[PDB]
Amino acid sequence: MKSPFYRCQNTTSVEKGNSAVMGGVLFSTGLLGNLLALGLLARSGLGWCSRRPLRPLPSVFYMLVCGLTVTDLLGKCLLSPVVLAAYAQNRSLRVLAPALDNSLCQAFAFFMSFFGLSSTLQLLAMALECWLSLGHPFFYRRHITLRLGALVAPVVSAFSLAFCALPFMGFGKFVQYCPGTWCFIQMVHEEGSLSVLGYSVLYSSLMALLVLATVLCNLGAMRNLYAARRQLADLEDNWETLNDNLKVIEKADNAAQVKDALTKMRAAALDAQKATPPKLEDKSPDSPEMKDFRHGFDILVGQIDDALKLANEGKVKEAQAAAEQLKTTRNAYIQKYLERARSTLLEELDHLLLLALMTVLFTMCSLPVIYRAYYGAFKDVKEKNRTSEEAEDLRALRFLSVISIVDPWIFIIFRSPVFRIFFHKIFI
Repeated sequence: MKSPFYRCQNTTSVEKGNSAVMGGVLFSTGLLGNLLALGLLARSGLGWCSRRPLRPLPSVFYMLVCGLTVTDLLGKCLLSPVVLAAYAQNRSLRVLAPALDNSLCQAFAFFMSFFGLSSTLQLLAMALECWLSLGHPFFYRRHITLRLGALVAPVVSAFSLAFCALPFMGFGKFVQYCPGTWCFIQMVHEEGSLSVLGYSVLYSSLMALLVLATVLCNLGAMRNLYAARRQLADLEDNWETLNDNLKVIEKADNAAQVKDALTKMRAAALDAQKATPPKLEDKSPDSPEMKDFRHGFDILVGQIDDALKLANEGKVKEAQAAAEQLKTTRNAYIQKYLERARSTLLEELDHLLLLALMTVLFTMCSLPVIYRAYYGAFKDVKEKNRTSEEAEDLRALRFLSVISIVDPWIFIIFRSPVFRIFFHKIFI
């Protein structure tokens, strides 16, 4: 018969070798990580185990994160048993089930692709949500509701199911890679059959464009957060300038110094009155939140104008009293909104940091798969090598599978105070 590109495809026994226990160790580590993450969630988040007084407002970001964690745990409960049975029994999937001879690998690769595409789509959805939070709050409130956090996962699963059904029809049927554990979509075919290479190319391009859209959304969210931080820093600088002008007026001697301080304070107030909080952009400037702030800034401008008029006449004690009243009145109007904006910025920074630390790993683990796939329908494959390239393919599959272990074990880092305090500190 003909010698296929895959050297150990039809092998009935798992190919002789070493590192089987490493797979089980990695599986146990990933399972422990997922369990610890779910426990930390149930303890300090959306946990529905029982009644909790606080129960913070469930955010769409945390909803999607919990959905992704549950999907990863389900994928590792469905996949790892087969790999463990293969390693312990020393038998390949294509023969480990007499009744499901080839199905035990066909459905294995189907689940692999399904969970991969589902994780990719969920990451893209989280990135879109993070990008729409800061920059498009109106559309967020009008379309992104709390029910979306739970409706995304079913829709993503249905889409992945409808997409991965093609190989069962004839477009890109699956194959078994050397190790006997792994089975995945066929990447290298020397038989040009366009129907086979087409599904692989489509899957690779889909994953590539999804990762690209995720990176673009992450960059946009970073830019929006940087703009919000710049606005907050400008507000803080204006507040410090107002405080300095107050301190100078409360101790100034000459009338010209008081006049200059009042002029600088009025300029700072004018510059600050045209600011916009990060999230308070989807509502017109009529609601109490922005209305009270604008009224306080108008009172500030009026008091500064009165102090200027007083200084023009040569009074000092009246100007000092006006500055004291201004200082007493600005607090209740500015400090609360400043603290609220700071808390919102901290929450957005946490969300964006989590999104970025997840998408970095996702890309680092997905790029080799697409690279090898393209090395398979477009670059030559005329029996370049049967072992050196198979080792690289196995390493790519391992990096693709290790995404799970690592997502959970990353997420646990954000549930610690030291990590957030260093990041929180740096940004605040």
